[PDB]
Amino acid sequence: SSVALIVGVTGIVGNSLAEILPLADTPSGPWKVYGVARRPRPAWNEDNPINYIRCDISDPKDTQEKLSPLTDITHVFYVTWANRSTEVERCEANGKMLKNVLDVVIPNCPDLKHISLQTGRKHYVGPFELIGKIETHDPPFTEDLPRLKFDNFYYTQEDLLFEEVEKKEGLTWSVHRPGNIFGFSPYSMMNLVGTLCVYAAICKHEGKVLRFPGCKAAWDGYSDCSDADLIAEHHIWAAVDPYAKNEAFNVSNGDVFKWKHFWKVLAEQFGVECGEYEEGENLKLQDLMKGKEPVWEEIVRENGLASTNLEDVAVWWFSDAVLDIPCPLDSMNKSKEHGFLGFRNSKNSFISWIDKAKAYKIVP
Ligand SMILES: NC(=O)c1ccc[n+]([C@@H]2O[C@H](COP(=O)([O-])OP(=O)(O)OC[C@H]3O[C@@H](n4cnc5c(N)ncnc54)[C@H](O)[C@@H]3O)[C@@H](O)[C@H]2O)c1
Ligand SMILES: CC(=O)[C@H]1CC[C@H]2[C@@H]3CCC4=CC(=O)CC[C@]4(C)[C@H]3CC[C@]12C
Repeated sequence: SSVALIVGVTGIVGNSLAEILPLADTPSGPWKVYGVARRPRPAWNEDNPINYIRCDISDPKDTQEKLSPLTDITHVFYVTWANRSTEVERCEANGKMLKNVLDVVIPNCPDLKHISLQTGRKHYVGPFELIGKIETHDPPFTEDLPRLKFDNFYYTQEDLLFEEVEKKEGLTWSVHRPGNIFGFSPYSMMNLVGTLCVYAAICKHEGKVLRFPGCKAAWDGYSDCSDADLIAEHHIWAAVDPYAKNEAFNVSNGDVFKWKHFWKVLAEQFGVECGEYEEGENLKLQDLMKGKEPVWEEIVRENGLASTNLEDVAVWWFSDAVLDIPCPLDSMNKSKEHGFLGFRNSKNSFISWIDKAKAYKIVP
Protein backbone atom coordinates (compact mmCIF):
# COMPACT_ATOMS: atom_id res chain seq x y z
CA SER A 1 0.00 0.00 0.00
CA SER A 2 1.07 3.57 -0.75
CA VAL A 3 2.06 6.33 1.68
CA ALA A 4 1.99 9.96 0.55
CA LEU A 5 3.75 13.09 1.80
CA ILE A 6 1.97 16.38 1.04
CA VAL A 7 4.48 19.23 1.29
CA GLY A 8 2.04 22.10 1.84
CA VAL A 9 -1.10 20.36 3.04
CA THR A 10 -2.98 23.54 4.07
CA GLY A 11 -2.45 24.83 0.52
CA ILE A 12 -5.04 25.20 -2.20
CA VAL A 13 -3.96 22.00 -3.96
CA GLY A 14 -2.57 20.31 -0.85
CA ASN A 15 -5.99 20.59 0.78
CA SER A 16 -7.44 18.88 -2.30
CA LEU A 17 -4.78 16.16 -2.01
CA ALA A 18 -5.54 15.74 1.70
CA GLU A 19 -9.23 15.26 0.88
CA ILE A 20 -8.82 12.97 -2.14
CA LEU A 21 -5.90 10.66 -1.30
CA PRO A 22 -7.65 8.87 1.63
CA LEU A 23 -10.70 8.27 -0.57
CA ALA A 24 -11.64 4.61 -0.97
CA ASP A 25 -11.84 4.72 -4.79
CA THR A 26 -8.61 6.68 -5.27
CA PRO A 27 -6.00 4.97 -7.50
CA SER A 28 -3.38 2.98 -5.55
CA GLY A 29 -5.62 3.43 -2.51
CA PRO A 30 -5.81 3.06 0.41
CA TRP A 31 -3.42 5.96 1.16
CA LYS A 32 -1.54 6.86 4.31
CA VAL A 33 -1.10 10.64 4.24
CA TYR A 34 1.44 12.83 5.98
CA GLY A 35 0.83 16.54 5.58
CA VAL A 36 3.61 19.11 6.05
CA ALA A 37 3.04 22.78 6.88
CA ARG A 38 4.13 25.48 9.34
CA ARG A 39 0.89 26.76 10.91
CA PRO A 40 -1.25 24.76 13.34
CA ARG A 41 -4.00 22.59 11.90
CA PRO A 42 -6.90 24.93 10.98
CA ALA A 43 -10.62 24.14 11.20
CA TRP A 44 -11.21 23.31 7.51
CA ASN A 45 -8.45 20.66 7.63
CA GLU A 46 -9.60 18.82 10.77
CA ASP A 47 -12.06 16.20 9.43
CA ASN A 48 -9.51 14.39 7.23
CA PRO A 49 -7.54 11.27 8.29
CA ILE A 50 -4.23 13.05 7.70
CA ASN A 51 -1.10 12.73 9.86
CA TYR A 52 -0.32 16.43 10.25
CA ILE A 53 3.29 17.59 10.70
CA ARG A 54 4.47 21.10 11.59
CA CYS A 55 7.78 21.96 9.92
CA ASP A 56 9.41 24.93 8.20
CA ILE A 57 11.07 23.35 5.16
CA SER A 58 13.38 26.32 4.72
CA ASP A 59 15.16 25.37 7.97
CA PRO A 60 17.29 22.30 7.18
CA LYS A 61 17.32 21.21 10.84
CA ASP A 62 13.55 21.15 11.36
CA THR A 63 13.38 19.30 8.03
CA GLN A 64 15.83 16.65 9.25
CA GLU A 65 14.06 16.62 12.63
CA LYS A 66 10.48 16.21 11.44
CA LEU A 67 10.95 14.16 8.26
CA SER A 68 13.72 11.66 9.11
CA PRO A 69 11.38 9.46 11.23
CA LEU A 70 9.08 9.17 8.19
CA THR A 71 10.23 5.81 6.81
CA ASP A 72 7.29 4.50 4.79
CA ILE A 73 6.90 7.42 2.33
CA THR A 74 6.21 6.00 -1.14
CA HIS A 75 5.18 9.22 -2.92
CA VAL A 76 5.88 12.92 -2.37
CA PHE A 77 3.67 15.83 -3.46
CA TYR A 78 5.57 19.12 -3.30
CA VAL A 79 2.89 21.80 -3.56
CA THR A 80 4.25 24.88 -1.76
CA TRP A 81 6.30 27.99 -2.54
CA ALA A 82 7.62 31.27 -1.12
CA ASN A 83 7.33 34.82 -2.46
CA ARG A 84 10.15 37.38 -2.54
CA SER A 85 10.82 40.83 -3.99
CA THR A 86 12.71 39.64 -7.08
CA GLU A 87 12.73 36.37 -8.99
CA VAL A 88 16.38 35.82 -8.08
CA GLU A 89 15.41 35.72 -4.41
CA ARG A 90 12.61 33.28 -5.28
CA CYS A 91 15.13 31.00 -7.00
CA GLU A 92 17.24 30.93 -3.84
CA ALA A 93 14.43 30.52 -1.31
CA ASN A 94 12.43 27.92 -3.24
CA GLY A 95 15.48 25.97 -4.37
CA LYS A 96 16.61 25.61 -0.76
CA MET A 97 13.11 24.65 0.42
CA LEU A 98 12.90 21.83 -2.12
CA LYS A 99 16.50 20.77 -1.49
CA ASN A 100 16.05 20.50 2.29
CA VAL A 101 13.05 18.22 1.80
CA LEU A 102 14.66 15.96 -0.80
CA ASP A 103 17.99 15.66 1.05
CA VAL A 104 16.07 14.03 3.90
CA VAL A 105 13.45 11.93 2.14
CA ILE A 106 15.48 10.17 -0.56
CA PRO A 107 17.99 8.38 1.75
CA ASN A 108 15.67 7.88 4.74
CA CYS A 109 12.78 6.37 2.71
CA PRO A 110 13.57 2.95 1.20
CA ASP A 111 10.31 2.65 -0.77
CA LEU A 112 10.24 6.12 -2.36
CA LYS A 113 8.81 5.68 -5.88
CA HIS A 114 7.78 9.13 -7.08
CA ILE A 115 8.16 12.86 -6.42
CA SER A 116 5.67 15.27 -8.00
CA LEU A 117 6.46 18.99 -8.07
CA GLN A 118 3.85 21.65 -8.78
CA THR A 119 5.02 24.69 -10.73
CA GLY A 120 2.91 26.85 -12.96
CA ARG A 121 2.02 28.52 -16.21
CA LYS A 122 4.54 31.21 -15.21
CA HIS A 123 7.04 28.70 -16.63
CA TYR A 124 5.92 29.98 -20.05
CA VAL A 125 5.09 33.68 -19.50
CA GLY A 126 7.86 34.46 -17.01
CA PRO A 127 8.02 35.87 -13.48
CA PHE A 128 5.49 38.38 -12.16
CA GLU A 129 7.68 41.39 -12.90
CA LEU A 130 8.39 40.42 -16.52
CA ILE A 131 4.84 39.33 -17.40
CA GLY A 132 3.60 40.98 -20.56
CA LYS A 133 7.05 42.59 -20.88
CA ILE A 134 9.07 39.81 -22.58
CA GLU A 135 8.75 37.89 -25.84
CA THR A 136 7.34 34.49 -24.87
CA HIS A 137 6.55 31.49 -27.01
CA ASP A 138 3.27 31.65 -28.90
CA PRO A 139 0.24 30.20 -27.07
CA PRO A 140 -1.15 27.66 -26.53
CA PHE A 141 1.86 26.68 -24.44
CA THR A 142 3.23 23.17 -24.88
CA GLU A 143 5.37 21.52 -22.24
CA ASP A 144 8.62 20.69 -24.06
CA LEU A 145 9.56 24.02 -25.68
CA PRO A 146 12.75 25.86 -24.65
CA ARG A 147 12.87 27.76 -21.38
CA LEU A 148 12.89 31.54 -21.51
CA LYS A 149 16.28 33.23 -21.13
CA PHE A 150 15.32 34.77 -17.79
CA ASP A 151 15.53 33.65 -14.19
CA ASN A 152 12.61 31.56 -12.95
CA PHE A 153 12.41 29.53 -9.74
CA TYR A 154 10.40 26.89 -11.60
CA TYR A 155 13.50 26.32 -13.73
CA THR A 156 15.71 26.29 -10.62
CA GLN A 157 13.45 23.74 -8.94
CA GLU A 158 13.25 21.50 -12.02
CA ASP A 159 17.04 21.22 -12.36
CA LEU A 160 17.30 20.50 -8.63
CA LEU A 161 14.65 17.77 -8.84
CA PHE A 162 16.37 16.10 -11.80
CA GLU A 163 19.69 15.85 -9.94
CA GLU A 164 18.11 14.73 -6.66
CA VAL A 165 16.13 11.81 -8.10
CA GLU A 166 19.34 10.43 -9.62
CA LYS A 167 20.61 9.46 -6.13
CA LYS A 168 18.12 6.51 -6.13
CA GLU A 169 17.58 3.79 -8.71
CA GLY A 170 14.04 3.64 -10.03
CA LEU A 171 13.19 6.99 -8.46
CA THR A 172 10.84 8.89 -10.75
CA TRP A 173 9.51 12.43 -11.00
CA SER A 174 6.77 14.60 -12.49
CA VAL A 175 6.07 18.34 -12.64
CA HIS A 176 2.61 19.88 -13.07
CA ARG A 177 2.00 23.39 -14.42
CA PRO A 178 -1.53 24.64 -13.67
CA GLY A 179 -3.04 27.95 -14.66
CA ASN A 180 -4.91 30.11 -12.19
CA ILE A 181 -6.19 27.72 -9.54
CA PHE A 182 -9.88 27.65 -8.67
CA GLY A 183 -9.96 26.05 -5.24
CA PHE A 184 -10.54 26.42 -1.52
CA SER A 185 -7.81 27.39 0.94
CA PRO A 186 -8.07 30.41 3.28
CA TYR A 187 -4.33 30.08 3.95
CA SER A 188 -3.46 30.24 0.23
CA MET A 189 -1.23 33.05 -1.00
CA MET A 190 -2.98 32.97 -4.42
CA ASN A 191 -6.65 32.08 -3.86
CA LEU A 192 -8.44 33.92 -6.66
CA VAL A 193 -11.91 32.54 -5.91
CA GLY A 194 -11.73 33.44 -2.22
CA THR A 195 -10.54 36.95 -3.03
CA LEU A 196 -13.33 37.52 -5.56
CA CYS A 197 -15.91 36.20 -3.08
CA VAL A 198 -14.88 38.67 -0.36
CA TYR A 199 -14.94 41.56 -2.84
CA ALA A 200 -18.45 40.48 -3.83
CA ALA A 201 -19.57 40.24 -0.19
CA ILE A 202 -18.25 43.74 0.52
CA CYS A 203 -19.98 45.17 -2.55
CA LYS A 204 -23.17 43.51 -1.30
CA HIS A 205 -22.90 44.88 2.23
CA GLU A 206 -22.26 48.44 1.03
CA GLY A 207 -24.91 48.39 -1.67
CA LYS A 208 -22.23 49.27 -4.23
CA VAL A 209 -21.88 47.72 -7.68
CA LEU A 210 -19.54 44.79 -8.30
CA ARG A 211 -17.20 46.58 -10.73
CA PHE A 212 -14.64 44.63 -12.77
CA PRO A 213 -11.09 45.32 -11.42
CA GLY A 214 -9.12 44.44 -14.52
CA CYS A 215 -8.39 45.06 -18.16
CA LYS A 216 -10.53 44.45 -21.23
CA ALA A 217 -8.43 41.46 -22.28
CA ALA A 218 -9.31 39.62 -19.07
CA TRP A 219 -12.95 40.76 -19.32
CA ASP A 220 -13.52 40.21 -23.05
CA GLY A 221 -10.76 37.77 -24.02
CA TYR A 222 -10.53 34.03 -23.54
CA SER A 223 -9.42 32.77 -20.14
CA ASP A 224 -8.86 29.31 -18.69
CA CYS A 225 -8.14 28.00 -15.20
CA SER A 226 -7.16 24.90 -13.23
CA ASP A 227 -9.51 23.29 -10.73
CA ALA A 228 -7.75 22.31 -7.51
CA ASP A 229 -9.33 18.85 -7.27
CA LEU A 230 -8.41 18.30 -10.91
CA ILE A 231 -4.79 19.22 -10.14
CA ALA A 232 -4.87 16.74 -7.25
CA GLU A 233 -6.13 13.96 -9.51
CA HIS A 234 -3.43 15.07 -11.96
CA HIS A 235 -0.76 14.59 -9.29
CA ILE A 236 -2.11 11.18 -8.23
CA TRP A 237 -2.42 10.01 -11.84
CA ALA A 238 1.22 10.79 -12.65
CA ALA A 239 2.30 9.33 -9.30
CA VAL A 240 0.75 5.92 -10.01
CA ASP A 241 0.86 5.75 -13.84
CA PRO A 242 4.23 4.44 -15.13
CA TYR A 243 3.55 5.84 -18.62
CA ALA A 244 3.67 9.38 -17.19
CA LYS A 245 7.02 9.03 -15.39
CA ASN A 246 9.76 11.67 -15.68
CA GLU A 247 7.58 14.06 -17.69
CA ALA A 248 6.27 17.62 -17.38
CA PHE A 249 2.54 18.21 -17.85
CA ASN A 250 0.19 21.14 -18.06
CA VAL A 251 -3.02 20.83 -16.06
CA SER A 252 -6.04 23.00 -16.90
CA ASN A 253 -9.75 22.34 -16.75
CA GLY A 254 -10.09 21.68 -20.49
CA ASP A 255 -12.42 24.58 -21.35
CA VAL A 256 -12.17 28.34 -21.77
CA PHE A 257 -14.33 31.18 -20.49
CA LYS A 258 -14.60 34.96 -20.26
CA TRP A 259 -14.65 36.92 -17.01
CA LYS A 260 -17.46 38.86 -18.68
CA HIS A 261 -19.72 35.83 -18.17
CA PHE A 262 -18.17 34.66 -14.89
CA TRP A 263 -18.81 38.11 -13.40
CA LYS A 264 -22.57 37.63 -13.68
CA VAL A 265 -22.12 34.23 -12.03
CA LEU A 266 -20.23 35.88 -9.17
CA ALA A 267 -22.85 38.65 -9.09
CA GLU A 268 -25.75 36.18 -8.98
CA GLN A 269 -24.12 34.15 -6.19
CA PHE A 270 -23.92 37.10 -3.76
CA GLY A 271 -27.02 39.14 -4.57
CA VAL A 272 -24.96 42.00 -6.00
CA GLU A 273 -25.80 43.93 -9.15
CA CYS A 274 -23.33 43.06 -11.90
CA GLY A 275 -21.18 45.93 -13.09
CA GLU A 276 -19.54 46.03 -16.51
CA TYR A 277 -15.98 46.73 -17.59
CA GLU A 278 -15.47 50.50 -17.47
CA GLU A 279 -13.00 51.84 -20.03
CA GLY A 280 -10.01 53.99 -19.12
CA GLU A 281 -10.34 53.12 -15.42
CA ASN A 282 -7.97 50.27 -14.43
CA LEU A 283 -9.46 49.58 -11.01
CA LYS A 284 -7.34 47.80 -8.40
CA LEU A 285 -8.89 45.84 -5.53
CA GLN A 286 -5.64 46.55 -3.69
CA ASP A 287 -6.56 50.24 -3.83
CA LEU A 288 -10.35 49.91 -3.75
CA MET A 289 -10.31 47.68 -0.64
CA LYS A 290 -7.78 49.78 1.30
CA GLY A 291 -8.84 50.20 4.93
CA LYS A 292 -11.98 48.05 4.63
CA GLU A 293 -11.17 45.67 7.51
CA PRO A 294 -13.99 47.14 9.68
CA VAL A 295 -16.48 46.45 6.88
CA TRP A 296 -15.23 42.87 6.77
CA GLU A 297 -15.55 42.29 10.51
CA GLU A 298 -19.01 43.85 10.22
CA ILE A 299 -19.89 41.27 7.55
CA VAL A 300 -18.41 38.44 9.63
CA ARG A 301 -20.54 39.10 12.71
CA GLU A 302 -23.69 40.03 10.77
CA ASN A 303 -23.55 36.76 8.77
CA GLY A 304 -22.12 34.44 11.43
CA LEU A 305 -18.97 33.75 9.43
CA ALA A 306 -15.84 32.11 10.79
CA SER A 307 -13.42 34.51 12.48
CA THR A 308 -11.28 35.72 9.57
CA ASN A 309 -8.90 38.64 9.03
CA LEU A 310 -9.25 40.34 5.64
CA GLU A 311 -5.52 40.03 4.88
CA ASP A 312 -5.56 36.23 5.21
CA VAL A 313 -8.75 35.67 3.22
CA ALA A 314 -8.15 38.20 0.40
CA VAL A 315 -4.92 38.60 -1.55
CA TRP A 316 -5.88 41.72 -3.49
CA TRP A 317 -2.48 42.01 -5.20
CA PHE A 318 -2.95 38.55 -6.70
CA SER A 319 -6.49 39.23 -7.97
CA ASP A 320 -5.31 42.51 -9.50
CA ALA A 321 -2.32 40.68 -10.95
CA VAL A 322 -4.51 38.13 -12.72
CA LEU A 323 -7.23 40.47 -14.04
CA ASP A 324 -4.88 43.23 -15.28
CA ILE A 325 -3.27 41.02 -17.95
CA PRO A 326 -4.58 38.87 -20.83
CA CYS A 327 -4.89 35.10 -20.51
CA PRO A 328 -2.55 33.02 -22.70
CA LEU A 329 -3.93 29.50 -22.88
CA ASP A 330 -2.04 26.23 -22.49
CA SER A 331 -2.52 22.86 -24.16
CA MET A 332 -3.70 19.65 -22.50
CA ASN A 333 -2.68 17.42 -25.42
CA LYS A 334 0.41 15.94 -23.74
CA SER A 335 -1.59 14.92 -20.66
CA LYS A 336 -4.38 13.44 -22.78
CA GLU A 337 -1.91 11.61 -25.04
CA HIS A 338 -0.46 10.04 -21.88
CA GLY A 339 -3.91 8.87 -20.81
CA PHE A 340 -5.07 11.60 -18.42
CA LEU A 341 -8.58 12.46 -19.61
CA GLY A 342 -9.80 14.31 -16.52
CA PHE A 343 -11.45 17.68 -16.96
CA ARG A 344 -13.72 20.22 -15.29
CA ASN A 345 -16.55 22.52 -16.29
CA SER A 346 -14.97 25.86 -15.43
CA LYS A 347 -18.34 27.52 -14.83
CA ASN A 348 -19.52 24.73 -12.51
CA SER A 349 -16.13 24.66 -10.77
CA PHE A 350 -16.35 28.41 -10.13
CA ILE A 351 -19.79 27.99 -8.53
CA SER A 352 -18.62 24.85 -6.71
CA TRP A 353 -15.63 26.62 -5.12
CA ILE A 354 -17.68 29.73 -4.34
CA ASP A 355 -20.13 27.45 -2.54
CA LYS A 356 -17.34 25.68 -0.63
CA ALA A 357 -16.19 29.03 0.77
CA LYS A 358 -19.81 29.69 1.74
CA ALA A 359 -20.08 26.17 3.18
CA TYR A 360 -17.10 26.64 5.50
CA LYS A 361 -18.61 30.00 6.54
CA ILE A 362 -15.69 32.02 5.16
CA VAL A 363 -18.00 34.25 3.07
CA PRO A 364 -21.75 34.91 3.34
N1 LIG B 1 -2.20 29.60 -6.14
C1 LIG B 1 -2.33 29.57 -7.42
O1 LIG B 1 -3.32 30.12 -8.01
C2 LIG B 1 -1.24 29.01 -8.34
C3 LIG B 1 -1.56 28.87 -9.82
C4 LIG B 1 -0.76 28.47 -10.53
C5 LIG B 1 0.50 27.79 -10.06
N2 LIG B 1 0.78 27.89 -8.70
C6 LIG B 1 1.90 27.27 -8.37
O2 LIG B 1 1.65 26.08 -7.33
C7 LIG B 1 2.74 25.91 -6.42
C8 LIG B 1 2.04 25.91 -5.10
O3 LIG B 1 1.20 26.99 -4.92
P1 LIG B 1 -0.19 27.00 -4.00
O4 LIG B 1 -0.82 28.08 -4.43
O5 LIG B 1 -0.66 25.55 -4.16
O6 LIG B 1 0.28 27.07 -2.54
P2 LIG B 1 -0.54 27.72 -1.44
O7 LIG B 1 -0.07 29.08 -1.13
O8 LIG B 1 -1.92 27.66 -1.85
O9 LIG B 1 -0.25 26.87 -0.11
C9 LIG B 1 1.01 26.48 0.24
C10 LIG B 1 1.03 25.50 1.36
O10 LIG B 1 2.34 25.20 1.93
C11 LIG B 1 2.47 25.62 3.27
N3 LIG B 1 3.71 26.36 3.54
C12 LIG B 1 4.05 27.62 3.10
N4 LIG B 1 5.23 28.08 3.55
C13 LIG B 1 5.81 27.03 4.03
C14 LIG B 1 7.24 26.76 4.63
N5 LIG B 1 8.11 27.62 4.63
N6 LIG B 1 7.38 25.56 5.09
C15 LIG B 1 6.46 24.52 4.99
N7 LIG B 1 5.32 24.79 4.37
C16 LIG B 1 4.81 25.84 3.94
C17 LIG B 1 1.28 26.65 3.60
O11 LIG B 1 1.06 26.59 4.94
C18 LIG B 1 0.25 26.14 2.68
O12 LIG B 1 -0.34 25.04 3.34
C19 LIG B 1 3.58 27.11 -6.53
O13 LIG B 1 4.85 26.88 -7.09
C20 LIG B 1 2.76 28.11 -7.50
O14 LIG B 1 3.76 28.77 -8.28
C21 LIG B 1 -0.19 28.42 -7.92
C1 LIG C 1 -7.04 35.37 -16.70
C2 LIG C 1 -5.60 35.68 -16.52
O1 LIG C 1 -5.27 36.92 -16.56
C3 LIG C 1 -4.55 34.80 -16.14
C4 LIG C 1 -4.31 33.61 -17.29
C5 LIG C 1 -2.77 33.09 -17.36
C6 LIG C 1 -2.36 33.70 -15.86
C7 LIG C 1 -1.06 34.01 -15.60
C8 LIG C 1 -0.07 32.88 -16.07
C9 LIG C 1 -0.11 31.79 -15.12
C10 LIG C 1 0.11 32.33 -13.68
C11 LIG C 1 0.45 31.59 -12.71
C12 LIG C 1 0.91 31.96 -11.31
O2 LIG C 1 1.07 31.22 -10.44
C13 LIG C 1 1.14 33.56 -11.08
C14 LIG C 1 0.20 34.34 -11.90
C15 LIG C 1 0.26 33.83 -13.52
C16 LIG C 1 1.26 34.54 -14.07
C17 LIG C 1 -1.06 34.13 -14.09
C18 LIG C 1 -1.72 35.54 -13.81
C19 LIG C 1 -3.06 35.69 -14.40
C20 LIG C 1 -3.19 35.16 -15.85
C21 LIG C 1 -2.64 36.08 -16.80
